[PDB]
Amino acid sequence: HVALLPSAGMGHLTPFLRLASLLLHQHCHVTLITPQPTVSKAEEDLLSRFLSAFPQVNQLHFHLPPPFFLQFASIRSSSHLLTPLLSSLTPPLSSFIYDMTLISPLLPIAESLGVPHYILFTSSATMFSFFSYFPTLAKSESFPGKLDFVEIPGVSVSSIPRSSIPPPLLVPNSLFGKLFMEDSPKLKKLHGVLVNTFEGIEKLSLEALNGGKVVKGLPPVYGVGPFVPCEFEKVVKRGETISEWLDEQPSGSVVYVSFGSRTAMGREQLREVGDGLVKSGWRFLWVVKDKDGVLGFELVERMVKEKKGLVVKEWVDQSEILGHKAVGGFVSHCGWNSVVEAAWFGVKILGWPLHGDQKINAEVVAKGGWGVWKEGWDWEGERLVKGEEIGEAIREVMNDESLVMKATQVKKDARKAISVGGGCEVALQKLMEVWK
Ligand SMILES: O=c1ccn([C@@H]2O[C@H](COP(=O)(O)OP(=O)(O)O[C@H]3O[C@H](CO)[C@@H](O)[C@H](O)[C@H]3O)[C@@H](O)[C@H]2O)c(=O)[nH]1
Repeated sequence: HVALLPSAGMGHLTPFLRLASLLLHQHCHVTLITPQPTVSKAEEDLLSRFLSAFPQVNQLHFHLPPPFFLQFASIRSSSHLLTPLLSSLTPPLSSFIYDMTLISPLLPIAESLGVPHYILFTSSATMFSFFSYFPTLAKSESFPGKLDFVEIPGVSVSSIPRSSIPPPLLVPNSLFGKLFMEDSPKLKKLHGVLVNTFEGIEKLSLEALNGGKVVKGLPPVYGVGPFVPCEFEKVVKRGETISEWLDEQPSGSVVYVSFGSRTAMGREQLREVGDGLVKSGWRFLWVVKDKDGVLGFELVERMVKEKKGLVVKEWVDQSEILGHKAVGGFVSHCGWNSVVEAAWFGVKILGWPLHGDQKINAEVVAKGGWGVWKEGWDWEGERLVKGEEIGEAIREVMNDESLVMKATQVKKDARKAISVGGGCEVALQKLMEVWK
């Protein structure tokens, strides 16, 4: 009997539900805790689709008294209500896996339950190394003053520059600066850490974390990746216009563009993207999240006259788009869920990091030889990226055939990490043994 507790946002619900499907295939009774009311509507649609596809999982509604960063506080300010709810649950609990962003309030709840508790870090193992090494960094008070490189011993990336550090982690009086300083030292009071990654993309960082090389006192970190897309996420769209447009395209020519689940780009930066998409000469599938006269007349004309581009304002099926053979490139913000998905389908990535851990995730892909990202573009809002750079970068990636070779073997390593040897297969087997 395992209990799951995802955080707000599709970036945390998607890997948690994919973790549930893999646990259910290992014959388990999984209890999915849902902090309701949920934030986004896509979270509501994925839950009911997953709960209907697996009616055997237990849904424990975590009701909170009266916006992704809004219920952030309401969960930890009311986390003392899950103690009567989780303890009044039979079959008796055997393990607990919650989100890393909830490691601060859920640790006293998990220790007072008597079960081996874990966290599920929804990002890369290299970023988890930066999260673990962060206490050791700030202790040397020459920070952020004289900090040029963050050299964590044995991680996949060489040396994390100051440019790749999340900006709020350097300024005083910052929330994530204080969140990292209290959540990271709590990692020692855990039984382990599950990360959506495999050896084919993060071999060194996984061996550095398990070898006690980042920081001392770390529990065993498990690479239960990749979290391959499942069928409960598939929406039966009555139109299905996107998949049928990709069918009439030569395989490997469409450039999929998506910046995640929020897309906080301004109206200025959105104009140059579409301006660079048509200036690259390649066909594109641009997914935009408004949360409207942004595109230009001659830009919309060239997208229709040349007959190459699709622009959608909807929650698309990214699994089918990346899995479609017509897609040969991926312009991504390097969110780790989209990275592991692109690694599963063997689609090379043009990294465009925006905030947070996306510059580190972009270097993990670039180190593997199946991704390219320009360091000069900086974070979102630092400066305007012209469409000439966008078209030039897209042409540099789609013409680079060696990226497809490395992305193909990463797909092979991903297909081998869940079947024959399977780091995901073994680690999940090694987790069922401690959950006796
Ligand atoms: O139209 C869309 C948009 C998104 N997705 C899916 O939604 C998820 C998005 O995950 P990800 O690519 O990681 O994006 P975010 O949700 O923005 O990721 C957040 O969470 C990640 C994990 O913590 C962090 O690495 C990122 O920086 C942070 O932005 C994936 O399953 C996508 O395939 C779709 O299916 N369709």
